[PDB]
Amino acid sequence: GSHMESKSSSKKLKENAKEEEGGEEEEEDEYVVEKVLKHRMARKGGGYEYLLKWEGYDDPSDNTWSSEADCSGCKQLIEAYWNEHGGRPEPS
Repeated sequence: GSHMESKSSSKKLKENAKEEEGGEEEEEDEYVVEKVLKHRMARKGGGYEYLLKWEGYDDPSDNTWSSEADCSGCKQLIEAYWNEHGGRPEPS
């Protein structure tokens, strides 16, 4: 009888990796807010909401909805949308 422990010789792995180094320039080609698409009130009772219309691209009512916070960035748009409607400015 033989009480041999194990019958293994050795164990070696590959672990081979190869990578290069580069870096090309990619044009941002980002979009910009052209004007408001639609207006919607916050059912939660927060503030006002307005959709952002991409210049050149006309999306449906499922466009991007921006919070009142965006008003500080696209104020001209928020007011413009109202001006086009024919509504007077807030009470003084």
